[PDB]
Amino acid sequence: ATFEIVNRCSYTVWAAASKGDAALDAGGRQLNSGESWTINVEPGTKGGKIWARTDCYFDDSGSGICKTGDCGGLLRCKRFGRPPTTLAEFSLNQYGKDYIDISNIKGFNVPMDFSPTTRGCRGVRCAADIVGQCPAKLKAPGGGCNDACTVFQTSEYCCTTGKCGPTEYSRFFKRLCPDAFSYVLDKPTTVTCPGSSNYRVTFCPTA
Repeated sequence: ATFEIVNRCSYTVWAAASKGDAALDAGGRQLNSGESWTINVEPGTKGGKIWARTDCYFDDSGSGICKTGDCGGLLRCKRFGRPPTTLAEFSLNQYGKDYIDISNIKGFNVPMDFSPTTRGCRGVRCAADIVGQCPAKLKAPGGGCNDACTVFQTSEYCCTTGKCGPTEYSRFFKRLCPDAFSYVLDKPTTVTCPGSSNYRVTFCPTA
């Protein structure tokens, strides 16, 4: 499947794409404002994620650091990134269907739209000013708004027992972005698309 990743933010982001144990395509790339990066993702990919990283410094060899979303210091992400990261998540060709969602479960750093470019389903978006409005205890100094599990490491926020409810913190993400997951057991905002759809991820869609 084809993903076009578009940086509509006025600032540079470093896009990342991974399925947790492997890069998707090149795994990451700098996107200046307006730049678009087209990647190919193998059919059947389960548990892929795309995210933006902010304020990265890399050297010749692709090693460095980002203030949000860093994936072990690599330009080309092999693993997932450090919160806070707004997440585009997808599982492709699962019994004939693609499944996509946006998640604030690992916090929020950049606004995002995640839409099909082919027919038969709708897109989802989380484009509210979650960083500006972020509760004081969840603000990340690097930028971004952490989720409560990252910050506090409790069974309730991390849903470690498989039982947990919404919290003051999850409701904040949910109030600003109803179409994104706000905690592990949120009512699913997953969208079902035809198998083998293609997609566009736009950072800062309303910029």
